[PDB]
Amino acid sequence: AIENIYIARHGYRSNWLPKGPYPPPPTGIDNDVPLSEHGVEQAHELANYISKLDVKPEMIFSSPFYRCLETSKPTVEALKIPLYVDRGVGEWYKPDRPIIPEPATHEVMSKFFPSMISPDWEPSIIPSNKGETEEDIFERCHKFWPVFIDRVERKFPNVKTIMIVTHAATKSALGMNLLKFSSAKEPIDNKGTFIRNGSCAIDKFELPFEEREWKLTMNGNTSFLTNGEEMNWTFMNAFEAGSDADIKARRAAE
Repeated sequence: AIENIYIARHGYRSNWLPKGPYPPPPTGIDNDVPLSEHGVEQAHELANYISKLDVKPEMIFSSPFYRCLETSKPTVEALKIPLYVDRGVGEWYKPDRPIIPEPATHEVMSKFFPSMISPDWEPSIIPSNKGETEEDIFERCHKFWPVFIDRVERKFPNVKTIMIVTHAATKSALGMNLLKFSSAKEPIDNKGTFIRNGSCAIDKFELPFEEREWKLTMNGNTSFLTNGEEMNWTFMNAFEAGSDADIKARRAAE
């Protein structure tokens, strides 16, 4: 039944501000930062773009992290579709990270997005609370797809098109798994073309799941954003995406 899958990254994070002021994570959870004002604007531009599509998403599955729910919100409001949280598309944290964050529960997070998140959706898979090597997150996403698609197609037989709102690392690991590559540290062709993971960038893939084949018809589209592509990242980068280290490197050199 599923034949269209969009995958977008959350918008501009508040810890990307050159000098702040930096808000605390609303949930108190480490790394659970909100969008900056600019990120919210991106999120609205994403919604407007999606609302003009011929084939719109019929449901959203978002990471449990605040920034993804916040990026999802304006699209949910534009399209009035259901949104579920699946921890299986949550953020990537390396094993040696000092803190390995664990996202808020439905009860906590819903206080922040009242009535936006449909309950009764268990995790398709739970990212290790001890972190993941590059290899680990890739395998996590590989295991994710069959469990996820089976649950969706079974519970929602008539849904053809869905959207996932997630993080740069999870987005490209997910996409490269759909395309059946053995890792995310490699191009998808001969030109050395990588999946593009700008903030609020959005991929589209077009069609027994495991046997199915997909084509990437949209690669990290950001043409609908006023300021285009910002903070692109791949697994070839050394830092966690959107981390303070990642952004410091960029500004030091620009």
